[PDB]
Amino acid sequence: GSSGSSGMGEKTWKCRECDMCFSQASSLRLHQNVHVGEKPSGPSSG
Ligand SMILES: [Zn+2]
Repeated sequence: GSSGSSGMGEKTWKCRECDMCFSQASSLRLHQNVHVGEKPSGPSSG
Protein backbone atom coordinates (compact mmCIF):
# COMPACT_ATOMS: atom_id res chain seq x y z
CA GLY A 1 0.00 0.00 0.00
CA SER A 2 1.89 3.02 -1.32
CA SER A 3 -0.18 5.80 0.25
CA GLY A 4 0.73 9.27 1.49
CA SER A 5 -0.91 11.44 4.14
CA SER A 6 -3.72 9.26 5.49
CA GLY A 7 -4.40 11.47 8.49
CA MET A 8 -3.74 15.17 9.03
CA GLY A 9 -1.83 17.19 6.45
CA GLU A 10 1.36 19.09 7.22
CA LYS A 11 2.32 22.76 7.56
CA THR A 12 5.88 22.95 6.25
CA TRP A 13 6.79 25.91 4.04
CA LYS A 14 10.55 25.55 3.55
CA CYS A 15 12.57 27.81 1.26
CA ARG A 16 14.22 26.79 -2.02
CA GLU A 17 17.88 27.79 -1.70
CA CYS A 18 18.33 28.21 2.05
CA ASP A 19 15.47 25.75 2.51
CA MET A 20 14.46 27.49 5.74
CA CYS A 21 11.33 26.20 7.47
CA PHE A 22 8.61 28.83 7.90
CA SER A 23 5.60 27.84 10.01
CA GLN A 24 3.73 30.45 7.97
CA ALA A 25 3.62 30.01 4.19
CA SER A 26 3.05 33.73 3.63
CA SER A 27 6.04 34.82 5.72
CA LEU A 28 8.19 32.65 3.45
CA ARG A 29 6.71 34.13 0.28
CA LEU A 30 8.16 37.49 1.32
CA HIS A 31 11.36 36.02 2.76
CA GLN A 32 12.26 34.46 -0.59
CA ASN A 33 13.02 38.08 -1.50
CA VAL A 34 16.27 37.95 0.48
CA HIS A 35 17.39 35.73 -2.40
CA VAL A 36 17.15 38.68 -4.79
CA GLY A 37 20.37 40.68 -4.86
CA GLU A 38 23.64 39.79 -3.17
CA LYS A 39 24.75 36.16 -2.92
CA PRO A 40 21.21 35.15 -3.99
CA SER A 41 22.55 31.62 -4.45
CA GLY A 42 21.84 31.66 -8.18
CA PRO A 43 25.07 31.03 -10.12
CA SER A 44 26.90 27.83 -9.19
CA SER A 45 29.81 28.78 -6.93
CA GLY A 46 31.33 28.43 -3.47
ZN1 LIG B 1 15.40 31.50 1.89
